[PDB]
Amino acid sequence: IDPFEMAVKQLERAAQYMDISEEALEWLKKPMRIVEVSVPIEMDDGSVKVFTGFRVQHNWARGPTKGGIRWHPAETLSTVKALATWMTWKVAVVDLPYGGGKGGIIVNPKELSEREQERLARAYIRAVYDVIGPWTDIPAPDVYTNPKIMGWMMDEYETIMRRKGPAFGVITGKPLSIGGSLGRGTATAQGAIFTIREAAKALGIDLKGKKIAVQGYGNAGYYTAKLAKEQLGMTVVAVSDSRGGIYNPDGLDPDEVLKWKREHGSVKDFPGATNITNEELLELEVDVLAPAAIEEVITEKNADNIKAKIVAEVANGPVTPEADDILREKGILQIPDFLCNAGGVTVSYFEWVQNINGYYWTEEEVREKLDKKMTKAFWEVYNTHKDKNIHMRDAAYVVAVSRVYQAMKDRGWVKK
Ligand SMILES: N[C@@H](CCC(=O)O)C(=O)O
Repeated sequence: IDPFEMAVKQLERAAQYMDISEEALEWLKKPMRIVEVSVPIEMDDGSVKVFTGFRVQHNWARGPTKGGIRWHPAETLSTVKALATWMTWKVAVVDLPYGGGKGGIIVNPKELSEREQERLARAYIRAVYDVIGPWTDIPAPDVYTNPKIMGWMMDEYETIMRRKGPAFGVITGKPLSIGGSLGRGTATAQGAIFTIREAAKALGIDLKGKKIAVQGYGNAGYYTAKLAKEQLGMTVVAVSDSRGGIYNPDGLDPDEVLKWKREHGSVKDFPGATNITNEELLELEVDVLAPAAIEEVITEKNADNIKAKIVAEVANGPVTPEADDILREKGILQIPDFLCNAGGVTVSYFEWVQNINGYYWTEEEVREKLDKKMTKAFWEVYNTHKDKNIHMRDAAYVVAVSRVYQAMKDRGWVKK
């Protein structure tokens, strides 16, 4: 099934639970500007190859649009549009002065050399310069793009811009040497930890000494486990990568597990732990569960088997709506996916603020501001959850769409 249709259906289901005019819904069902450009680069053999680049700006009622750039061979305009629509609600739920945006290039970056990658980044900037800017559209790292590409892109934008303004703020996720921000490596995990702490506070659970299980041991999963163990004082009992999983009731040390992963290539056969698979790992009796891996892991097949009191969807939509209803029926508190992992876009917003102001913060200041933003967003969503007696995901959609609708009404875009 197409992704943009999925996003529009999600938006309509959200609008079912809130009072929104028909014209506003029709406005929100369409991206406000879609730009498709040709991105020509000259390769190492001397030939010129043309790639397809996208830049979708779904809505900018609340402010300049925000969103990353994907370099995937399976990129489509539908995927970019759906992700921009998703980014609108993501920045709206955590109360940022941002709209929704998304870019992408249909390219296999594995077959490109470093020089070709730099040429691709610079050519993409030259192609989409007319629709981006510090106050118009702020790109960011995404799938198969990294801070190196972000720095190349910022340099090209500054060259075109003739240094007439804050060219550092045109793009986020930059290296620290050029307008980069601290806390940019643990943003998602720190936001997830703050949301988990707030959820435990709401449920009355003290996390000191409790159990956590994490699926997926990449950046997000590893940092989530590490920050949970240190800040929340919890007992990490199960971690897993795409290969396999391990279990130890007394507690695992995430640093040692990461070292083992680096050495042997996987978390398999970790000393002192029992090797398990992802599916049973999802069903251990643990206080909180943090799926930080491939989407759609909790379905109707295993939804009733979840024994976790809190499920923090660190990954992008790892739970299906049927599993959502089943989990809610069990009383299991769910943190919606675009609320749990909203720390990354919040820290990107902080980086943009630092670049715009010309003044840069420390790690402690970024951490405290992230704490404030995530706590306030979670409490807003939870209060909507209780007041409307609807699902947590539905409450997050209600909050985001209500904010965007209010901004649209204030500008006079929609009269009703
Ligand atoms: N959420 C996307 C892009 C949003 C942003 O960081 O600005 C990402 O994973 O990078």
